[PDB]
Parts: sequence; C-alpha cells; structure tokens
Amino acid sequence: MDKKYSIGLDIGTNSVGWAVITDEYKVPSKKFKVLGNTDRHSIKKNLIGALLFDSGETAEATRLKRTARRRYTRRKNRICYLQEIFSNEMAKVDDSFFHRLEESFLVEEDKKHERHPIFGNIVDEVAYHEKYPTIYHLRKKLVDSTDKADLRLIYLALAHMIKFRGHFLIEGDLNPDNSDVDKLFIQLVQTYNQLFEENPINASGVDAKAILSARLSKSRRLENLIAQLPGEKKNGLFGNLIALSLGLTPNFKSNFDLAEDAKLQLSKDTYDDDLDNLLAQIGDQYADLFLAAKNLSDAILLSDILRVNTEITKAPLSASMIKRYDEHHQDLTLLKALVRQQLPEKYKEIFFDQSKNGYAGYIDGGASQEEFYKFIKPILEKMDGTEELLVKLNREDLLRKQRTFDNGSIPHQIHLGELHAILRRQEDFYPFLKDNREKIEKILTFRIPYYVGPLARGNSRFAWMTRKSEETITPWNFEEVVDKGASAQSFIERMTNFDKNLPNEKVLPKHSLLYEYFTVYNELTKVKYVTEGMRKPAFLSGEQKKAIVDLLFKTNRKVTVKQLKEDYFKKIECFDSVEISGVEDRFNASLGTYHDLLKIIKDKDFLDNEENEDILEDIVLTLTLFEDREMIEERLKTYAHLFDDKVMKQLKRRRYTGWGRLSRKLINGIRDKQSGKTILDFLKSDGFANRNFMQLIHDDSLTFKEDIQKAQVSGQGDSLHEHIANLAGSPAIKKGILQTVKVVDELVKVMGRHKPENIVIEMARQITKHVAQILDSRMNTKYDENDKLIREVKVITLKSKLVSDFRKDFQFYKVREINNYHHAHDAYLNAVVGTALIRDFATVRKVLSMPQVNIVKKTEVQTGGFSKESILPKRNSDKLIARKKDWDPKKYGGFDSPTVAYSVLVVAKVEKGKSKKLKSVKELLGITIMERSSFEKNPIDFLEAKGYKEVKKDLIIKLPKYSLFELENGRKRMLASAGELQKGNELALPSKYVNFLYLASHYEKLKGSPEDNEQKQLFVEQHKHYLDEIIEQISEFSKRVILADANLDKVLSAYNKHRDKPIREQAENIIHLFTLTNLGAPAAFKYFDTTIDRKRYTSTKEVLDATLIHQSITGLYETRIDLSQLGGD
DNA sequence: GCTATGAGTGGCCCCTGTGGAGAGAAGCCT
DNA sequence: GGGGCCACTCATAGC
RNA sequence: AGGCUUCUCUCCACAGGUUUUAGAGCUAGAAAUAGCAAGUUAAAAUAAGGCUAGUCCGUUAUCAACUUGAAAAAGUGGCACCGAGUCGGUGCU
Repeated sequence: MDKKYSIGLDIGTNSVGWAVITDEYKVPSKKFKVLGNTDRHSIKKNLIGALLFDSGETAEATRLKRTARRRYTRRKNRICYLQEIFSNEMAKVDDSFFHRLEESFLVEEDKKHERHPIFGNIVDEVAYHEKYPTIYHLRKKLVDSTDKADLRLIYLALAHMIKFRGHFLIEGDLNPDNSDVDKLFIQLVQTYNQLFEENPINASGVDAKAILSARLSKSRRLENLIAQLPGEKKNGLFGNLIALSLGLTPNFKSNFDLAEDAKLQLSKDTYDDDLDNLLAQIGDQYADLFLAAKNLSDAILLSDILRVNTEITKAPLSASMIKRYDEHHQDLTLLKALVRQQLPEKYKEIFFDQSKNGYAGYIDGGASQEEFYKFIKPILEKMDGTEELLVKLNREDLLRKQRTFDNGSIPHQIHLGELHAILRRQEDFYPFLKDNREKIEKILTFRIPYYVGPLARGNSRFAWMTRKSEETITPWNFEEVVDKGASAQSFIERMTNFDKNLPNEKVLPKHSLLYEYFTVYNELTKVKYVTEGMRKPAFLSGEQKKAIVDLLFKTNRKVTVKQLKEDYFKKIECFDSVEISGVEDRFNASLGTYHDLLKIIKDKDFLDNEENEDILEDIVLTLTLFEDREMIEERLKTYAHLFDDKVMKQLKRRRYTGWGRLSRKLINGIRDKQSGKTILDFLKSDGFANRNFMQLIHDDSLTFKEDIQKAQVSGQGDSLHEHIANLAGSPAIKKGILQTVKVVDELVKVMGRHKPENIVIEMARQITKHVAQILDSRMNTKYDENDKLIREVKVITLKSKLVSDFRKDFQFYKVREINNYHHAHDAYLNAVVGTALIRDFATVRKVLSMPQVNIVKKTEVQTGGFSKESILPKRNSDKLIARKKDWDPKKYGGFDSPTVAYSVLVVAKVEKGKSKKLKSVKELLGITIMERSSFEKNPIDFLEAKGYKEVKKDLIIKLPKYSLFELENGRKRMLASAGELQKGNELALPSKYVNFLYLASHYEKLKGSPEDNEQKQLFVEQHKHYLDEIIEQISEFSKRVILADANLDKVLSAYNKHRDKPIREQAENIIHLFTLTNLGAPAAFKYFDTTIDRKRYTSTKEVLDATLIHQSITGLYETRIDLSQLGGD
C-alpha cells in the first residue's frame, strides 16, 4: 500500500536534518543494495540521519582582492605611461636604464646588465648615496635648485611621486603657502572688524594659535575659542565662520537674515560655487572674509601634518621628513654615547640581536615602532639625561622612521605641488618636459570615476560602461571616448528594484510628480464625510476631489483636515459643520515637488497641463539619478529652450533621494480594456464605486488583475544557483536551503516516489516562508479543473520554542557536546510535533536511544587562494612554491603551505634507491589547487611528470576532501588531506546518561517548580555511580577506535586525581572530555587544571588497504569499493 | 657497521590599517 | 581553527 | 513620512607589511673570534598566469558513485514482520 508518511527537516547554519516518519510516529528501517566489489551485498538502515558541511563564505574577501588587483594593474600602467613619455630622450643618455630598473629583482647571476640599477658603476652609486641619503633630499634638490639636473634623477623623483600619489579626500586646491595659522587669523580679525567696527571681538585674550595647534575635536576647539573669544557664541557669525574653517557645516541665513537656507561645508566641493551663490544675495563685501577663512582652514589642515616648517620653501613635506631624519641621527648618537657610558653590558643585546625588540630588531629585524618604544622606555628610566628622550617618546617621536603609517593623511595636492615645481624648474633645459606638463600632471590627478566602473570591452561580467569610439581609453582622451552621462544612468539602474506587479518595469523615483498625484488621489478615495442631514458618510465625488486638489493641495504644502473643513466645505460648499473619517488631523500625502517646481519655474499653467507630463517626469528622474551637477546640466540642456538661464540654474541645485514602489507603466501605463482608463483615471473618478488601489487590483470587473496575472509569468527554470542568489540573508543559510531541497528530492527518490502528505520545517537565525514556498512549488504541481493548484502536500512552519518546551516537559534533554545526533533528533521531534498538531512516548524513548544514525560528511573540493601569502625567506627545501614561472625558490624564496584540491590514488612503478630501480608502489598523491587545471587537462601527462611510470589510467579514483575509509572493527577515518586524518566514529551515549549529564550540568541552574528541582536533585544524587560508567565507556571507545593511550592514561590519571569534587564541577569537566571523541579534527581541551595536547593522526598509510565508501547525500545509497584488490603487488 | 625511513612527538605559524560613492535590507527610535 | 612545516629523537628496516 | 545604527552587493582610491637585490663595512688575526664603525632609503612582484587581448579576467556559489551527455541536464538500487552497541534475522518476490 501507499504508506502515509511525512518528512521532517532541520535547516541550520552548518547542517541539515532529515527524517522519515509514519503516522504512527515510528521510524521505519529499510534494506539497501550496495554497489562495487564488496561482499556485504545488502545493508539495512533507519530512515533518519543528519547532513554536515562547511559554512559558506561571504564574497567580501574576493571583492577586496579583485579591487586590489585592479589598483596594482593601474599603478603599473601609470609607470608604463611615464616611461613611454621619457623613452626617446632617455635613449640618448642611457639605453639600458629601464632594463636595469626592470630586472632589479634578480640576483647577480641572472641579470643581463650591470648590477647597480641607477648608474652602472659603483663609484657613482656611492656618490649618490652620499649626497642624497634619502630620496626626500633629492626631491628638495629638484624643488629648489636652478641648476640643470641629471635626467635619471628627475625620473626617479617623478616615479616616486606617482607611485605613491596619496589620497583624494580633499577637493579644491589647498594652498601650502598659507603655512602659518596665527597671521591668517589676525587677518581674519582685521577683516571682521572692518566689516563690524561697531561690535569688535577682542583678538587679545584668545589663544587661537595653540588651541588650533593642540590636537582636539573640532567642536572642542570651537568651544575653547568661544571661551577665549569675548562676547561671541557658536551660532554667531564669527564662530560660524570659524566652524566653517574647521569643517563643521553652519547655516549662514540667520547671520544675514536670508530667505535662502545655505549650510556650507568648506571642505565639500559644492562650497566653491555655492559661496558665489550666497554672495550674490548678501553683496560683494562679504566675499573676501570667506576667502581668509578658507586660507585659515587650509593653514590648520596642512600644519596638522607638515609639523610647522619655518624654512621658507615651496615643498614642506621633504623638509619635514629631512628634519625628522636629522633628529633621528642626533638622538641615535646621544643614546649610543649614554648607553655605552652607563650600561656597557647591554650594548650588544640592544644593537646586534635581530631577535630582540631593540634597535636591531627595530631596523634589521621585524619589530615595529611601538614595540621598540616599549622595550626602550624602561632602560631610559634607569639612566641619566633622558628627560628630552622620554618627553619625545611621549610624543611618539624618538628615532622615528620615514615610511610609516602616519603618511596616510597626506593630501595629493602636496605631491602635485612638488611635481609642478619640478616641471617648472627643469623645463628650461629640457624642451620635451614643457610640452608634457599637462599630461604628467593629469596622470597624477586622473582617476576613473567611482560610478563609471571598469573599462571593459563587454567580456567582463562586472562591467556596465558604454563605449562610443573604439579608441583605447587613455587618461588624456578619457572624456572623448566614454560618455559620463549615459554611463551613470546604467550605474544607478542596476540597483533600483523592479516593480513587483510588472517585473520587467523599473520603479519611478519617490519624488515623482505622478507619484504625488497617485498618493494624493488614492488617499482621497477612502475619505468619508458627514454633514447635517446626511444619514451616512459619503464618498467624495470626483468633481469635489478635483476642486479640492486644485484649491488646497496645489496651494498649500501641508494640509490638515482642519484646513479642509474651514476652507472647502465651509467657504465653497457652505458646509459649516462636517464630520470626516479616514485621516488623522493631516494628510499624509503632500505635493512638495509641485510647490518647489512652481517656486523655481514660476509658470502655473505649465505645471497644470498634462501635455507637459513627460517633461516634468523626465526632469524629476534626472534630478534624482545623478549627483554631479555638470551631467545634470548636460541632461537639462534639452529643456533649456522653454526656460530662461536663471530658472535652469535654480533647477540644477535642488536634489532628491529615495525611490518609489510602483512603475509608471503600472499606474498610468496599463489601461482597462472596457473603458481605456488608467488606475490614475479610475482613482480620480470611478462613480459610486470609488475603489482604492487594493480594490482596483483585486477586482475582477476590470482587466487589471488579468494583466498582472499575465505579468507574473513563471520564469524559465533557472539553475539552482540563481534560485539561491535571489533570497535575502546570510549566504550560508542559502547553502543550507539548497542542501535541504536536494535532500527532499533524494528522499522522494528513496520512498518509491510516492509523495509525502506533509512537510514540517524549522529554520535557524520571511526567508523561512520563501523556503516553504520553494518546496511547495516543487512538490504540489497539480492544477485542479479550474487551473487552481491541488495541495496534496502541506508545508507548515513551526517555531523552536515549541520543541524546546516539548523536550523540557517530557525530559528528553539534548546535549550538543556529546555527539551530532542532536540534529537528527531535533528534526524527528519537529516532524512528530507538526504531525501532532495535525505507545507514543515509549516510541519516542525507543527512537532516541537508537545508536544507528546516518551521518555523512559532505565531500568538498577545496577552492580559494593557492597557498599562504606571507612570503618566507630563502632556505634549502623542495617545499616552497615559486612566485614567478622563472624564479627558482632556492634563490628567491617564496610561498609555502599550498592547499590540496583533492587526492587521487596512484598505482604505478617508481625508480627507488641510488640504482634507479623499479618498485611497484601504491599511495596517495595530492593535487594542489594551483595544478587543478593541468591535472584535469590530461592526468596521464601530469602523473608522468611526477615520475610515476606505467600509469594505469582506469585505476584513478577521484577522492575529494572528507573522503571516507573503512577499517577493522568499524574504525573509520576521514581524509582531511593527503597527510592528516580526522576521527570518523561517534560515541553513542545512551539516553539515561545524557539526561543525567544535563541535570548535573544545570544542577544549580535548573529552572522549575521547587518540588521538581528537589526531585531532580535527588535523582542526580541517587545515580552518582554514573560517573564511572561514563568514564569507562569513554575509555573503551577510545581503546577501540581513537587509540589515545598516552592521552587516555593522562585523562584517567586526572579523573583519579580529582575524583573528590562536587557533582556539577565533575560534570562540567566531563562535558569537556567529550572533545576527545567528537567527529572532526582533534582539539585540545582543559580538564580541571591539566592541558592535553591534541593528538594528530599524521600518517595515511593504513587506508591503502582499506574499503572506500561513497555515500548519497544521506547515504541511503552506498557504493563501497575495496582498494586492496586493485593493483596488487 | 652503517645508512635511510618514517613515525611519531612537541611546538610554532598563519598579512594589516583605513577613506569615499552608491543600491538593497533590517532593526530601533520619532 | 585547523592544517602545514620543522627540530628532535628514535626504533626499525635494510644492507 | 523622518533620524540613527548594523548587515549584504558593486565600484573607486589610500597607507603600510613581506621578499630579493643595490646602498664597497673597517681593523687585528691563517681562521675561529675580538674591537670599532655604520644602521631611517630605493627598484620589482604582490595569488601561477589565461585568451576573447580588454587599463579584461583568476580565492563567491554549484560537484557521492554508475550509464547517456561539452556542460546544464537525463536515467540508474524490491516488499513485510520480529528484534538493536553503529544495525540483525525470518518469509514472499
């Protein structure tokens, strides 16, 4: 017969539960055939088990490294551009110069030219390293000198600047010329007093210079200034200007009594023209003061980093670094003298041992700055004359390096200034530099805009750029090849979610005029009013709706029901008393866009004509899409013909954010077949029907729901990957979803394809309903006689606290730490409870004590980075992997620790010994991930390359990670890699022991009635003998399968060493002890006070004579292979 | 007599620090 | 967290 | 409707780190070694490379075994009963 049955499911972060139950709450056991070459020709198993797999990983690392790769490629491109520019002139001075630079990383033997990269003779190298100890001295030389310079040195300077061109946080142009804060602040005071001599603010008594110098919050510095500034406050004009210079965004209308509201941020780029915007209102006199404020802002911003170079030069950064170097040398000499004078013994320790964290480790070792300061500080405290050094160390300025993490704040404008100064000074002697100043400067300043995206030629799945001319994109001609305009549209449109009712349609901007119309009219649909004499509330008439909208909504930005009752019914309809329902004291909808556009354009008839609707909608869309004004101006240029220049300029300034939820072709695109009206038209006037959006979509009287039904055609059957990709949540749970789907498919395959009646599901931490919907779509595919689905399979969602309280009430405790059966038991209880809401407890106990549970470790082909990235120094081994195809690791060192893609069993002959004699062998060979393509290209070739001979192709068995092997006495192992094995057996602890362990674990944390607590305490106290039984069972299981004789002896000694402790402590230490036999990699643990190192099974020989297992996703189908009989010696 | 093998056994090692722009969600508050 | 690698020590097989 | 925080996806940039090489160590001493001197920077790579040859792409996800397929994809293993330490036995077919 067709046994009525249902399948329970448990979906988690790392595992999937599966179980089959009858209506009688039993668990049937069935017999399954075995394929392969074994003799165990039939196996019977319970229809319950749990699946395991690794956690899915977010894409974040992949995205990071993709972006990094692109940055590196573009940096190399910039160097190549500079070298192409220099090439022809460089050919005359030194032909091999760029060759020397390229091959500089090879050893003396490998190089094709002279070994000194720069000059090719050692004498000039020493001269260069004497005259310029660091590159910054050369940069200063080229900044200041009027003498003709060697072309090679200038190339070095320019390349150094380009390859580290710094950040682009600041827009505009910073002026390092305004080096000193104090005099600029005095100029600000003078200009402020000239503007306001009636109420001067005293400069004396204000410590602006130091406070601006002192490292404090911008709000903190502003507060300190207000305390110092007499008769002044933050929102006051002078304090507002100071905050503007600091970086706060103050509004300026209150100071000048302006209708316009302008919150300017000086650093922000829009400030540069919005300043002229505001000065157009407030007159020209206020302009120069804002200029001085900008100067003060630049002064403080740069002085925070340049460390106040009083030396009058155009390139502060080089001077600052050179000053730091000089102070470093001075302090080094002084420290050497003092330490040699007072503590002769530690000289070698501090200054020779690379392993220490002293100066030797700080320079020739790997010690950072902080560790060196930490080591050196106490020594200074034991000596004399260390006052200055300790003060400097409190500044973090002792013996400082030059290439450190501080430079992460240097703005690129400084590098640009030095570049320009060089190109100006040296142009007189070198003509070709003069022609290329623009190009070189652009190379530094240019970058691909964030919204354009990668410059790909179609064949890149991440690209959206549109290319006009087939010229190669180069920074000099970027503008003429790609369109910034058309590009940006595509960049934005990738994300705007499609309309639900019309999946092929894009949603409109939230601030669309059509959107405002829709919201206003629809909210008016369900408004009812009661006047005297009216027995029932009346729907507002379409004529009334139109008149009210025209009179109030197009005249008032925010309208209350009070205004309606006072203005329309009262004044026009002569109803003094009206009772209105459906709106709470004000309309939620508002025609804000209408008022703004009428404010700017000032043509009401233009806004009132439907013939202009497309124009307005396009305008709103454009004003929402972009954020750079220039492209908006480009797009608005289409409508400059109907509008004057000032109106056009005002439009280019408003901005909107947010998107709507409905599509144009929905609200005003689809028409009713009967009348030709749109949803908007029906809302505006629908007779006595006065239907809302919900009514208009769910009513069959109009063809709208027909079109929507026609619109939601089921998409073409996608691969499971894209079904996974659409959902919302952590991708691991999506992995679990796919696993559960395949589990259901395979289980239906098992039961003779007779579909189950019910499905009970639970989920770990909406998407649950999505999983249920996917399952129901897969299962129920019968449409009834009326094209309605027949629900032969019901899917019910249940919550975890249900089963939790079900366990706690009937005392079927779970302990996650004893084994992995708990997933299967939770799934089975899920199914049973779900069926229950649609012998029993004896059956529950009988099932839960079953030792046979189907646990399968899902095999995985490891993918990811080829190996570790921390490049290691050279050393004599064959276990390092070259960084390039031609860089022998012995000479150059390189990578280490590859990750094995998988392993294949090898049966061949090998030349062994000094005599090169053939021995027939059979072992595991691991394919590295980096070699996967080569091996799957032609395995025979790759194997022959490894030295194996007479390769027998058919013998190759493909063994992923967590391949499973069978050994004597049921001992099992999982293949972690080619050389390490993990435990493959489970400790089956009977039910009563588990319950006792739970009770003892919470012995002082049990929660229940006090009578229940006393019952459970007494039950624990009665069965104290359980301690030794559990200990001995662990011992016996270890002796059979784990083989941890040293560890087992240590554990047994520890248990005897502490046998006299209370129950709860002993139980907690028991919980720790289960780690020894858990499935997976061995893990160390603490038992009372003794640490047990993890035992690693570091040999894989014993499986070469074992029986291999291949399991279905639940293992109900098995194909066992005996490896002993193939390739016998 | 000597060398080579591998088989443990213990112990150590693993790239990091940011900023900007955008879209969606989700959770909290008003 | 868990696998790769090294230093050490050493029984063991081989010769 | 609005404000703040957190999460996912994509793009743009920055600063380091590492590696090797270059930056003539000197003296005494056959050497071991001892003494002294100096110590802050630079070039290149930053998953091997691939072909569609782009200022593109390479660490996400998907894959037990057998037959049919380039792959997506398709097909491939009996039933009931009594028992239970990784599952056993009995009967029909």
